[PDB]
Amino acid sequence: KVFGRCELAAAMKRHGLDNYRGYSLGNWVCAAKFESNFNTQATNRNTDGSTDYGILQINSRWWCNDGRTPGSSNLCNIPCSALLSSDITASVNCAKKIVSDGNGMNAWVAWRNRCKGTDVQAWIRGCRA
Repeated sequence: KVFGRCELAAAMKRHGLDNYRGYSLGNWVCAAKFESNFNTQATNRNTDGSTDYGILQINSRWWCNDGRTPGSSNLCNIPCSALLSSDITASVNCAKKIVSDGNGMNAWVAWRNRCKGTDVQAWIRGCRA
């Protein structure tokens, strides 16, 4: 599924991301835009052999099991394929574990490079609300 900007903001809010660990909703919407262009089916393979999955590009080195990343953990206790669902529950639950790991949203490279320090409230502007 390809979310609309406000549709995703609403789904994230419902799932408890607004101000989670102090990150306002616009941060999460900005991170999803630049990691996946709001597409739940996005995948990208990394040079180390791990793959990133879903709307928040969650990595198989640490967080999910895809059966093809030998050095790896599955800290979210889920198949990586679950992160590709039209239902973002699995992604959000895993993202909450990631953001609590010590580096905050810096875990997401696109957030650090494209959202951090910018006017992120613009991402929820106009949404109901």
